[PDB]
Amino acid sequence: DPVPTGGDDPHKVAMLGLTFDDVLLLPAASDVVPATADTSSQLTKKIRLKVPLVSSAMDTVTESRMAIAMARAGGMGVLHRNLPVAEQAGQVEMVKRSGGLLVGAAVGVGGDAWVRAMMLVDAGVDVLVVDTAHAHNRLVLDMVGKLKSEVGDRVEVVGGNVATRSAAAALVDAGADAVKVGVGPGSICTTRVVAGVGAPQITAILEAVAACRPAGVPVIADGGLQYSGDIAKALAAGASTAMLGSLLAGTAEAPGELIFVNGKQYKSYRGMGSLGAMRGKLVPEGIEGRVPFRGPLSSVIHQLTGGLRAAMGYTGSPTIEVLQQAQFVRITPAGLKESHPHDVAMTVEAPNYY
Amino acid sequence: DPVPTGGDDPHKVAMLGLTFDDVLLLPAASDVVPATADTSSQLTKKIRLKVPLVSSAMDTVTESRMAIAMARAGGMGVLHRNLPVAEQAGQVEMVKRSGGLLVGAAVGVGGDAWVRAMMLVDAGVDVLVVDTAHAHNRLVLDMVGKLKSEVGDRVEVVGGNVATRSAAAALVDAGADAVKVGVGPGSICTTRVVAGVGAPQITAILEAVAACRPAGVPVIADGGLQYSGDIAKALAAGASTAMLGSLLAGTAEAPGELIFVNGKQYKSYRGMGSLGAMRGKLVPEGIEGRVPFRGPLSSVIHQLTGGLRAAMGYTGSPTIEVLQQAQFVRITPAGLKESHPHDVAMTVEAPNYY
Amino acid sequence: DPVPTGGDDPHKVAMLGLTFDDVLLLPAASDVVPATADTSSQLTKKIRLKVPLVSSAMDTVTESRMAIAMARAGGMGVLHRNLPVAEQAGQVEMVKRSGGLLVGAAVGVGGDAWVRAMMLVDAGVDVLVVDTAHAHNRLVLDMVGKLKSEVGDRVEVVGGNVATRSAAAALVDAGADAVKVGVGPGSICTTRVVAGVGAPQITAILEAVAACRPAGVPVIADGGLQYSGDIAKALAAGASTAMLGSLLAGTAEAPGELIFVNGKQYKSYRGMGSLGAMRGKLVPEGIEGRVPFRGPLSSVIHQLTGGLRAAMGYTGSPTIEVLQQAQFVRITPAGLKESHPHDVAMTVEAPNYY
Amino acid sequence: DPVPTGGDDPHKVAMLGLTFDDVLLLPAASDVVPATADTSSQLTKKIRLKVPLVSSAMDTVTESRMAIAMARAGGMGVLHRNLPVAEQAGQVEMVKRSGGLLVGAAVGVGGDAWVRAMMLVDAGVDVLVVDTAHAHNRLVLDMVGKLKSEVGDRVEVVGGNVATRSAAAALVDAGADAVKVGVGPGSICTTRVVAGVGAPQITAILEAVAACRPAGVPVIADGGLQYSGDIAKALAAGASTAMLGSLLAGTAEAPGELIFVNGKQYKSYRGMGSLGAMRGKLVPEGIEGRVPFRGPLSSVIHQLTGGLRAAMGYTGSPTIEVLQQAQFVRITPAGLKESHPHDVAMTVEAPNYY
Ligand SMILES: C[C@H](Nc1cccc(Cl)c1Cl)C(=O)Nc1ccc2oc(-c3ccncc3)nc2c1
Ligand SMILES: C[C@H](Nc1cccc(Cl)c1Cl)C(=O)Nc1ccc2oc(-c3ccncc3)nc2c1
Ligand SMILES: C[C@H](Nc1cccc(Cl)c1Cl)C(=O)Nc1ccc2oc(-c3ccncc3)nc2c1
Ligand SMILES: C[C@H](Nc1cccc(Cl)c1Cl)C(=O)Nc1ccc2oc(-c3ccncc3)nc2c1
Ligand SMILES: O=c1[nH]cnc2c1ncn2[C@@H]1O[C@H](COP(=O)(O)O)[C@@H](O)[C@H]1O
Ligand SMILES: O=c1[nH]cnc2c1ncn2[C@@H]1O[C@H](COP(=O)(O)O)[C@@H](O)[C@H]1O
Ligand SMILES: O=c1[nH]cnc2c1ncn2[C@@H]1O[C@H](COP(=O)(O)O)[C@@H](O)[C@H]1O
Ligand SMILES: O=c1[nH]cnc2c1ncn2[C@@H]1O[C@H](COP(=O)(O)O)[C@@H](O)[C@H]1O
Ligand SMILES: [K+]
Ligand SMILES: [K+]
Ligand SMILES: [K+]
Ligand SMILES: [K+]
Repeated sequence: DPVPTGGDDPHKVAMLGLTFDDVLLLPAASDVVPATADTSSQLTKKIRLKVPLVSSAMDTVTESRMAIAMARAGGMGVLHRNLPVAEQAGQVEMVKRSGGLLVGAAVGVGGDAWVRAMMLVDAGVDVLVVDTAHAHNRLVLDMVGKLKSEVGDRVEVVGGNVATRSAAAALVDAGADAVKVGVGPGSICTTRVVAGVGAPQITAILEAVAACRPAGVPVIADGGLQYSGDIAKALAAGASTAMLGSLLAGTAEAPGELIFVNGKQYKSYRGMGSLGAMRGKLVPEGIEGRVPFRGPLSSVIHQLTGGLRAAMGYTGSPTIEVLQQAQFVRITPAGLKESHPHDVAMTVEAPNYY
Repeated sequence: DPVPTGGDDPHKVAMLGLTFDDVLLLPAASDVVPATADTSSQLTKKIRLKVPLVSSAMDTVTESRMAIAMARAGGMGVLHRNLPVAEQAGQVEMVKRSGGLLVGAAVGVGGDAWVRAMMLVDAGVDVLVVDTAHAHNRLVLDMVGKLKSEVGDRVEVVGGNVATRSAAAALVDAGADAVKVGVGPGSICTTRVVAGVGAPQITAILEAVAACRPAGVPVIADGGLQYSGDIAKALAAGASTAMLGSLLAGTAEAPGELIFVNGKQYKSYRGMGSLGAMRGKLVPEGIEGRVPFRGPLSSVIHQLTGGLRAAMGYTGSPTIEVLQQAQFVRITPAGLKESHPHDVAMTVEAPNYY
Repeated sequence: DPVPTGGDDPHKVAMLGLTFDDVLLLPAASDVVPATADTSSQLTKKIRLKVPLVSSAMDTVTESRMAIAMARAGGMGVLHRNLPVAEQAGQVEMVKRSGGLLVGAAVGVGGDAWVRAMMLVDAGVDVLVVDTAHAHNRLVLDMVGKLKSEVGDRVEVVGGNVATRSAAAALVDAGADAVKVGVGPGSICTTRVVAGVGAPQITAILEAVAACRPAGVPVIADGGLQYSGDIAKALAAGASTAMLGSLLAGTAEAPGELIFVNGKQYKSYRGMGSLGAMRGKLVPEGIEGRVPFRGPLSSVIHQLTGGLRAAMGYTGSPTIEVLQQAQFVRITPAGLKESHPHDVAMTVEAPNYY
Repeated sequence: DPVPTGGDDPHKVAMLGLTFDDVLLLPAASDVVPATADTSSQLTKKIRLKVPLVSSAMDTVTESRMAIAMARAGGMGVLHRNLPVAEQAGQVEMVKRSGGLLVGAAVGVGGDAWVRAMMLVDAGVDVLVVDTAHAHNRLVLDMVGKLKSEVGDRVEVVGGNVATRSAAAALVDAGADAVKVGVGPGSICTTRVVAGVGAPQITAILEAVAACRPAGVPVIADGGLQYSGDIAKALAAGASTAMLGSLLAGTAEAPGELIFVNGKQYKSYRGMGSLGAMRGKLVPEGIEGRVPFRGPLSSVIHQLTGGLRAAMGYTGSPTIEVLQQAQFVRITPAGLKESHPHDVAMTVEAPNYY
């Protein structure tokens, strides 16, 4: 027979990709009440966070105020690189002056990125994130390897982003201290549409973990998360931390401009590959928009960790390491409709559901 | 090969979960006209109802008036536990003073729940429902077992909620007289979203029944039901009764406040894990809302049992026990669209379809 | 392993049901241009129609004017039975007085239905349709068998409706001259929702045909059709004719009341199991509504047969009998979106697409 | 067992058809930055384009201005045939007078189409496109074969449209220099709805390529494309070029009338099988509408090629021939929702996403 989906090559369509809305965690036998769950997890090989959450390296999400707030809440911020090197380094210093808090900073690849990285290290950064649209190439692997060789002793080096097992494996071989996963799932991202390229985020995590976990390298699940439950799903798929843009962009600490329209409150949120971000040869792979204002970061993080704690209680996971062993059930569109509230008019805002 | 959905573990995504909108009952050879169908079914091992329906233990669904009405209609109510012990016990007495009608009452786990249970038994309750978000743990199993040991002679003890075969089996082993199934399907429930945890309700029923039916323990299908046909589906999947919140919350007998907006009529309906219910450490797993007013309970129950009777006629099921042996066909989104009315503007309200 | 969808019984969920929007006909080698296609097909064992279309036996679709128009267009009407026996018989006579045109009439089961049938035969009806919600029972089979024994010589006897192979086989064994398929697909039908019972219409046809075709008994595909392409699909699945309600209810010849609202034109269309039809013990299994006015029947039939002719050209089918051998490809929701016009604002009405 | 979808014939439903929104390209190891990608590709056996894009032969898409613009941008236009032969030939001459640019022209089948073809060849056309709704028949195959025999030396001859392996193979055997694929995917097309016939476009490409690629015959993927990413998908499925209607109809160079409604700007765009096009025996297989105005063609083509270049960078494809070897992952509806921007209000127009 021909392949059921066309042509004669069984490997042309190589797998079925799932994302967060395709799966649910199965409850299991539990001696863990949400209050007693330990939410700590490895950000990188050497760095463990109290709360397994980091803020996106975006000019509408993370600058010093967000980095400070995230660290105090037990996570970490990654300072964006859409600003001069001296300014990014200064923001690292600001976070460092606020109580020796952990902080990360994004860099690109090449000579200017090298100088940026060295200035960030001098400023006391804890984590360098080599942050690129496509990490599966010699330029990114060389950057990760060279950084580890030169400053690896004082700084952890993260590489990303990937969406496959082989790209995750290449980053592991280059010496990455963590691997960041996500090609296209971002709320403001058009990569999958403009280039046609990506992998659904749950499958991308499962695949990257298949390479990283046996090598003891933590995986950061970056993009596509919209609810506390999605964080539990990402970790159960094998990630060690989750990176958030949209969920944090509406908070007081995000550096986006505060917007008032139709008697409502918003903040700007835009892709770093949007036309506006690139200006402030490649065609854009993001859009510019706004998200509703969500109040203080601390309260958002509390709701997110609370949802994670519930998941740990339901699945009998005393630690994140046990949560990573939980099982999924795949669901249909009807299952998804059933999972959200349905057939009711919401009359009151919930702090963890809008 | 890697698993088609990612990673190398075939059991990571353990099954495909179906819910009501994913399946239809197949018609079969029949000598049963709807009028002659026997809708009676076991609520628990010792208690058989004339109509296999019970009202949810929620502060917007079941208080004494609902409990009285449900019992008179041939089902039963489960009195909610969001009120002082003396008041819940008093409501049991009110139902009991109205003609020796059957009544159930929810309790939690722990010392206060124990005192509540003893007061309810003293008041003459027929069924205690140990009613928890997650029953697969020693606390709930111990509560069920201790209740059966102490008052098991005069009261039936139900345990819930579960969504897996193993959790249903644990409750059976603890001595449960029925097992209640449903993690996340409720109309006002956000568990699946906030915690990421659950199982689509048809599969959850099939799995629980695989453990309960061979032990002679009835399964209560709790949550997610929106039409009379869904009740037939739940029973065919193997449940013995169905528990309803949304479908009954809009009735005259529900204790929710009656609301007038936009020239229309509603009643409040809220999750017992909503912020408003919890107040009146855990983050909410429900929302607060309203549902349209549906009139007297009796008329709603008549329409629901009528739909069930039709299903029994179509499937050749003279009893609920035979309905539990019916077969399903799985359907696609197109099948679902075809099942509901389509391509027509409804001009008149139907008593059993809105 | 447990069954992937739950429980331990592989046959509990017995198959995957497809309907019209799930499939497309594959083009094939062709020496048939649409103009040369022969659209004739068996309505029953003895009766062949020029156009393989019949109008539904509904009080908002078929009375004498529709029956006359359908016959003149090369199809047939089935006169509804929601009126006194003498009136239904009179309408048969009216059609018969209009040029010896073919006509059918619906009857139920039991004594009154028997008298109705005899009066219809006396009036010259060509086809009796034993027309019931569920045909898989002794009452319907006996009616079909008795009618064939008593008047089978002068009248063709159709039985319906079924949605399974075994029910189709029972009707064949009872002596049915055609078998009508459709449990729940109707536009105004709530059977699948109220009772939870049915089978998606393409699979229902495939299954019924598996029983009827080897016995030389034509299958009438009844309900769910919305476009000319759906007719081609039904016939390719193995049906010999298609029965239409919605598509014909908006025509001038339908007996529904003509409605003017919002500067637009509609006609009433209602299920025969709607509360309004039943009045003019069972709960309703239909709704009451309206459909847009579509003009003269002849023009609608021309567009429908034109679409069928195109399908025959694409599939290389010179006759309906060859069309019944065509192949399908199954499609996804994306495939369905692609099939309809997309990403364009329609500015002009098309005669065969709204 | 019966076939899981109904009946006893395993080949009745022959395969599962995918289209663009069902798949994503997997990133791969890459030494190709978008800037260095070579986007050139074969239009036909003898003609290679700098940009693998051609404009649809439609009266609202391609006349001389569009043909000139496409050629200058490195693609080609196919002049439509809904106008007198002398006028179509004149437009060929106009394009030819503008710098020896490449140009194609559509013809039908039969005597008038033959005269049209000869006049187009005399006028200097580079490519004749035998352009029919259904190419799998002797009339079209004879036309292709006769054209190749008579003028094959000076002109390339394309045949279409097909949606199957066997029809593609027949065109290859007839001597086609390229095969054009697409039955029903067009934005303005109702073929799949009116006739019920077609195949989802990715599967159609895979199937046609299975016949054409081993014979060295390029495949033109015609219809259904809405984003730059879709072009990358079509080429990865094995096509050598993509034909665009909707994406180009809104450009300044399209010959559609410019429309002003609601303070917005549109241009007319209609199917060539719409009632309006056919007039200016068959029932229509297209609709008439409008699309938003998109500005100069050059800027649209730049955005489209930019997206393609990104895909080549992500997949490590230095040439289109390597892109044709890329792998897909199949996605679910959740995956598709995740791929587009989600959970954000777009506040600024993006040049490559609306
Ligand atoms: C314009 C786009 N921006 C972008 C995309 C995803 C996420 C974020 Cl945060 C951003 Cl700012 C991009 O970098 N696109 C892009 C698209 C494809 C690329 O391929 C290679 C590359 C680099 C080195 N060797 C081989 C390939 N680099 C590429 C860059
Ligand atoms: C806040 C939430 N409320 C809720 C959830 C579902 C339905 C209803 Cl009616 C309600 Cl009121 C809840 O109880 N969440 C929750 C979430 C996870 C839990 O895990 C354990 C637990 C208890 C004892 N041992 C182990 C785990 N208890 C848990 C409780
Ligand atoms: C009320 C409903 N009406 C209806 C349903 C489908 C299509 C149409 Cl046109 C109509 Cl008017 C109906 O007849 N429901 C119904 C529902 C289930 C039934 O089971 C049996 C039956 C009859 C004889 N033996 C066994 C079962 N008869 C049944 C009748
Ligand atoms: C009316 C329709 N128009 C149309 C359809 C698809 C795309 C475009 Cl651009 C157009 Cl203008 C059409 O040509 N329909 C149609 C539909 C089925 C046909 O079958 C044969 C045919 C021709 C020669 N031998 C056998 C079959 N020719 C057929 C033509
Ligand atoms: O413009 C872009 N194109 C593609 N991805 C982006 C772009 N900007 C940010 N991202 C990614 O999207 C993530 C945020 O996704 P979110 O949490 O779903 O909003 C970031 O952490 C980046 O990985
Ligand atoms: O806040 C909550 N979170 C989760 N489930 C709830 C909550 N409150 C009530 N439930 C469940 O939802 C069921 C009612 O679902 P419904 O019939 O779909 O509205 C109840 O019987 C409980 O099992
Ligand atoms: O009230 C009803 N309930 C269920 N089916 C109905 C009812 N009334 C008519 N039908 C069926 O629906 C068909 C018409 O479907 P339509 O062509 O999709 O509108 C009829 O030919 C009957 O088989
Ligand atoms: O009326 C029609 N019916 C069917 N297909 C059409 C019709 N007119 C144009 N087409 C096809 O649709 C393609 C354009 O599709 P689009 O790029 O999705 O708008 C053309 O290149 C033709 O192959
Ligand atoms: K829910
Ligand atoms: K229906
Ligand atoms: K289309
Ligand atoms: K996205």
